[PDB]
Amino acid sequence: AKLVFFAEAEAFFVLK
Amino acid sequence: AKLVFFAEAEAFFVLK
Amino acid sequence: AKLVFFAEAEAFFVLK
Amino acid sequence: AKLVFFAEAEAFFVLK
Amino acid sequence: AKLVFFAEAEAFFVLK
Amino acid sequence: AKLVFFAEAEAFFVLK
Amino acid sequence: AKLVFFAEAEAFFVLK
Amino acid sequence: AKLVFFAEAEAFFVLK
Amino acid sequence: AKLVFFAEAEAFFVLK
Amino acid sequence: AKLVFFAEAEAFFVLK
Amino acid sequence: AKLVFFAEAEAFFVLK
Amino acid sequence: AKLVFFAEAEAFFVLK
Amino acid sequence: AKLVFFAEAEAFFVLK
Amino acid sequence: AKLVFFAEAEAFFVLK
Amino acid sequence: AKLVFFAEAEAFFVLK
Amino acid sequence: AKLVFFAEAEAFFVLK
Amino acid sequence: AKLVFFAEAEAFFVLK
Amino acid sequence: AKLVFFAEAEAFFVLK
Amino acid sequence: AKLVFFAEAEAFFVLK
Amino acid sequence: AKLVFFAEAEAFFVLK
Amino acid sequence: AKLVFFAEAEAFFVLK
Amino acid sequence: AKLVFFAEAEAFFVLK
Amino acid sequence: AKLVFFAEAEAFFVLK
Amino acid sequence: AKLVFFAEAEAFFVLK
Amino acid sequence: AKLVFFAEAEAFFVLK
Amino acid sequence: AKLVFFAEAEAFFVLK
Amino acid sequence: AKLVFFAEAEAFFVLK
Amino acid sequence: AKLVFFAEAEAFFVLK
Amino acid sequence: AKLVFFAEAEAFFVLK
Amino acid sequence: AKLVFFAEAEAFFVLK
Amino acid sequence: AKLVFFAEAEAFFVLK
Amino acid sequence: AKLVFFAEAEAFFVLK
Amino acid sequence: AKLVFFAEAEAFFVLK
Amino acid sequence: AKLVFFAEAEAFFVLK
Amino acid sequence: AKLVFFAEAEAFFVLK
Amino acid sequence: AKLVFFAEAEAFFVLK
Amino acid sequence: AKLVFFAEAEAFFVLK
Amino acid sequence: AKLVFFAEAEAFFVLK
Amino acid sequence: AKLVFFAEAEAFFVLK
Amino acid sequence: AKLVFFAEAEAFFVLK
Amino acid sequence: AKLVFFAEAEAFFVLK
Amino acid sequence: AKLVFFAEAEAFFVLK
Amino acid sequence: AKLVFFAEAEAFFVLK
Amino acid sequence: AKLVFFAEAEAFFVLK
Amino acid sequence: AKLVFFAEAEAFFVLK
Amino acid sequence: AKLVFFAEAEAFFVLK
Amino acid sequence: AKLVFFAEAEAFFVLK
Amino acid sequence: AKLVFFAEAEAFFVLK
Amino acid sequence: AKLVFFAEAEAFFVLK
Amino acid sequence: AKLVFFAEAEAFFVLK
Amino acid sequence: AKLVFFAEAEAFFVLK
Amino acid sequence: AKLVFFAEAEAFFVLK
Amino acid sequence: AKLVFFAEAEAFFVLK
Amino acid sequence: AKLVFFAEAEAFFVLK
Amino acid sequence: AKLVFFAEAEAFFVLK
Amino acid sequence: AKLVFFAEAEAFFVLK
Amino acid sequence: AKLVFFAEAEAFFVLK
Amino acid sequence: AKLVFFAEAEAFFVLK
Amino acid sequence: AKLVFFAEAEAFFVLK
Amino acid sequence: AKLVFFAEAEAFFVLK
Amino acid sequence: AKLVFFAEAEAFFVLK
Amino acid sequence: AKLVFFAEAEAFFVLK
Amino acid sequence: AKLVFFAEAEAFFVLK
Amino acid sequence: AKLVFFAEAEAFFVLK
Amino acid sequence: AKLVFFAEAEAFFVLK
Repeated sequence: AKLVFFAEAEAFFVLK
Repeated sequence: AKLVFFAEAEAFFVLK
Repeated sequence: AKLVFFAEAEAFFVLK
Repeated sequence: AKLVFFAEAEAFFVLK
Repeated sequence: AKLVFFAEAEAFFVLK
Repeated sequence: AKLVFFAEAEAFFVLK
Repeated sequence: AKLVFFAEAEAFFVLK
Repeated sequence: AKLVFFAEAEAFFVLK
Repeated sequence: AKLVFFAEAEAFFVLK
Repeated sequence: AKLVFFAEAEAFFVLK
Repeated sequence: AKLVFFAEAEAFFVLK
Repeated sequence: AKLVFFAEAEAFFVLK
Repeated sequence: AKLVFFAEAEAFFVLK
Repeated sequence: AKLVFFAEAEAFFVLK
Repeated sequence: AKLVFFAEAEAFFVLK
Repeated sequence: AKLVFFAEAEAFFVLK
Repeated sequence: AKLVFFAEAEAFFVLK
Repeated sequence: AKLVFFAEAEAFFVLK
Repeated sequence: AKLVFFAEAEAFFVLK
Repeated sequence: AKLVFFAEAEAFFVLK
Repeated sequence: AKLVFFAEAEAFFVLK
Repeated sequence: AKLVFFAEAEAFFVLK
Repeated sequence: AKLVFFAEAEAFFVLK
Repeated sequence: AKLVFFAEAEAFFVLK
Repeated sequence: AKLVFFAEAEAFFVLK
Repeated sequence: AKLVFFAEAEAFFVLK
Repeated sequence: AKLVFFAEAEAFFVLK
Repeated sequence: AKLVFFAEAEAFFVLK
Repeated sequence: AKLVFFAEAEAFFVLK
Repeated sequence: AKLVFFAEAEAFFVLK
Repeated sequence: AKLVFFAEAEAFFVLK
Repeated sequence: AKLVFFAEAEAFFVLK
Repeated sequence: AKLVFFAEAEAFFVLK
Repeated sequence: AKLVFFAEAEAFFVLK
Repeated sequence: AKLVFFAEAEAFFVLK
Repeated sequence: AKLVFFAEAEAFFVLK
Repeated sequence: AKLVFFAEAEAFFVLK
Repeated sequence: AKLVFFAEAEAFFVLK
Repeated sequence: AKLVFFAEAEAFFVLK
Repeated sequence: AKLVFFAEAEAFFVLK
Repeated sequence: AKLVFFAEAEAFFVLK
Repeated sequence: AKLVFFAEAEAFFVLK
Repeated sequence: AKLVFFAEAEAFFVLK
Repeated sequence: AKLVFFAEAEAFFVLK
Repeated sequence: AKLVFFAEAEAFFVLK
Repeated sequence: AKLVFFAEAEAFFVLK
Repeated sequence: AKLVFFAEAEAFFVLK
Repeated sequence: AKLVFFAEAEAFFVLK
Repeated sequence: AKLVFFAEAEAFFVLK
Repeated sequence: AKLVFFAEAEAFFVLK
Repeated sequence: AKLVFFAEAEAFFVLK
Repeated sequence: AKLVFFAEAEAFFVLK
Repeated sequence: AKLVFFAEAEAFFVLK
Repeated sequence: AKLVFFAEAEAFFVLK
Repeated sequence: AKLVFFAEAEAFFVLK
Repeated sequence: AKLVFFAEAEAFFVLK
Repeated sequence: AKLVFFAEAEAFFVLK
Repeated sequence: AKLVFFAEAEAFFVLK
Repeated sequence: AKLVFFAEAEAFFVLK
Repeated sequence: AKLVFFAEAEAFFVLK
Repeated sequence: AKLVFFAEAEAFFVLK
Repeated sequence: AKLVFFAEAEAFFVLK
Repeated sequence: AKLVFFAEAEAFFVLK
Repeated sequence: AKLVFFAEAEAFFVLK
Repeated sequence: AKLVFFAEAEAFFVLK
């Protein structure tokens, strides 16, 4: 379980 | 990055 | 809750 | 027990 | 230096 | 230094 | 990959 | 009076 | 803080 | 004379 | 039973 | 680092 | 309650 | 070729 | 030199 | 993390 | 007559 | 923390 | 770590 | 009866 | 501490 | 004809 | 005069 | 009454 | 019984 | 638990 | 490296 | 008796 | 393959 | 006052 | 400079 | 008994 | 800062 | 130099 | 230089 | 090394 | 309780 | 006419 | 651990 | 350091 | 009173 | 631990 | 009687 | 004309 | 302190 | 091992 | 050289 | 500094 | 009444 | 010509 | 009968 | 590998 | 150079 | 054609 | 003084 | 104390 | 101690 | 053509 | 050192 | 009254 | 000529 | 003194 | 005690 | 093609 | 006094 960076503008560090 | 668990007691839930 | 920086040497971001 | 460095900004040596 | 206590809850026993 | 139980699933003893 | 944490308490980090 | 904490985890500080 | 992500695949970030 | 007080907690003054 | 070095970046001394 | 009970009579807590 | 530096050689941070 | 692996955890290699 | 006792647990009967 | 491949055929690389 | 191929994957060469 | 006292009597100081 | 205490009364330390 | 160095900044040689 | 692992197969390390 | 008195208390002057 | 106290425990001073 | 600067070396602000 | 050298950083001659 | 350095001559890293 | 056991009594669980 | 430096601006060497 | 352990207590080793 | 412990296990120290 | 009785009720000694 | 700085604008050095 | 009294005689009521 | 009676409560002989 | 007397009360026996 | 009971009357513990 | 050096030839470290 | 073959496996020769 | 093979065929090696 | 008294007569109250 | 340096060879800081 | 006293009377020492 | 060296800065050979 | 007094107490001077 | 008197009649001094 | 004790009072040893 | 007497009290019978 | 009675006959007040 | 400088070597500030 | 008189008491001149 | 140096600026070699 | 052929007829090569 | 009669009362022979 | 006469009395000219 | 006469007839001098 | 007289008649001396 | 007296009239000594 | 006359009185010249 | 009565008639005080 | 050096071999510092 | 007088009492001279 | 006469007619001398 | 007289008339001696 | 004729009469040339 | 005559005929001299 993992912190990943998403970007689409805006960005997020998502922790799933 | 990844959530890891370690311990010798003290427990560390660590990101890196 | 919170990701914090702990250090004592060694350092980690710890999730609490 | 232990004096540690915590940071999250602000930082302190904390006694636990 | 001095051992101080503060809190908003979280409690910090702080040296500095 | 310290022989620690570590997990990231999969667990190992690691020498830190 | 390298962290420099400044403090004076107020703290600021640079992570590369 | 000023703290610089280096890290790569292994950590080292300089306090002046 | 201020994130700068470099990519060419390979990715490298600076966080200030 | 002219007082300049710096603070970041830590406080430092210049008096001219 | 044996201390071995793994690397993949990050490295570990694993004691199996 | 560590707050230790120390004796050499006379006993003190010392920060090591 | 207070961390003080003693020196006499050897030195100590004593926390009384 | 000639491998040099640096580690401090974090690992980085040079291959010549 | 002096035989001293300290402990955070582990106990050290130390000469120096 | 960066590759330089030299050639004149004979070839040699440096990988960092 | 000499080739240098850079890469990071993205690649670029200089041929003289 | 440092005092410079100028004089020619007329006197002026800078305290930092 | 390495302590250097300056005094002229006024005292100032460097800790490395 | 003894000259000891105290520091807390300021320093003192105390003769108790 | 600081690990440098040399390899050409044959492997040799320096630990500082 | 000009006096500069330094202090940190310990004091030193230069008179020209 | 100017005191410089070195400590690593062990303490050593220079007085100028 | 008055806070004055006295020096003779050593210096102090003295309250008279 | 025995005075031995232990180290783990810090070192002491320990009496066991 | 801990890997420590013991010496008394002969030396070993001992696991306790 | 290998965890070995030896003893003449004292028991040593040794790495090397 | 003593020639001293007084300051409060104005400064004088005063004979007391 | 050779170990040098420095100490002054604070300790540091170099292993080659 | 300074200790150098050599080892290859066989160990030898120099203490000054 | 001058330690003055001051009132604005409430009275204080203030250094002007 | 103590000189403290107050600020609320206007500032005061209050000597209580 | 603090009003302190000292004397070897001459008496100094000192601020600093 | 001078062994002085000093007070800041609490009194001590200090070597200045 | 000359010993001069002046006064507005305070009396100053001044050299310069 | 070894703390031994020794006699030559008179007995002492001696470190050999 | 204390390790002291005696010499009279022969020498002893006596631990009383 | 003379060959020197180096090896550590990786091998390299010089032929003159 | 290093091999040098000489030749002129007649051959001779040195292995360290 | 310690205040010691000795005498062969002349009396010395000595620090060191 | 005073700590002074006396010498006549031998030297001592003497308290008078 | 070593004292050098310079003089020309005016005197200055260095103590290490 | 005796010519001795006194120092406290200033130094003199004093006849007592 | 210049005096250097060495000490470690035992003392030796050079006068030129 | 250190006096340097310049003369060409006209005289001017520096005192350090 | 080989002890060399230096004394001039002050004592300092080398142990090989 | 000459035997001189001076005094501010302390009396110095000085040679130089 | 000090106005002293001085004699070497002939007597004078000298400022030292 | 006057501070004058005499020189003849040695120098004096004479206050007649 | 140009006179430079040095004094620290002791006096020494240069005449150019 | 004697050449003496006076200074008060201006300087004189007076031959009385 | 790297060929260097020398000729003046007579020919001689180095191969690295 | 010249021995001159000089007056500014008061007369002196001065060497110019 | 131009004369510059310097003086401080001592005098020097440059004539061009 | 120092004469420099230039000639090319035309003549021009510098006198220092 | 040393005289150097230059001449070419015009003469100049340096006296130290 | 060891006296060396130089003379050329002028006399100068070294005392070791 | 140039004369240098040394003196300390004893005198010596060099004439070129 | 010592002022001694000495005779070899004729008597003198000699500094030894 | 005066310390003078006599020499005739043997030497004396005579204090008449 | 140049006199060098040695003394340790005993006196011996060299005259050049 | 020592004469050296150079000639090539033209003659030039050195006298030491 | 020994004389060497050189001559060429000009004469020079060395006496020891 | 170049001639340099030296003279002091005696003469010498270099022709290139 | 020295002549250098250059030529290439065209001629130029320098006479010193």
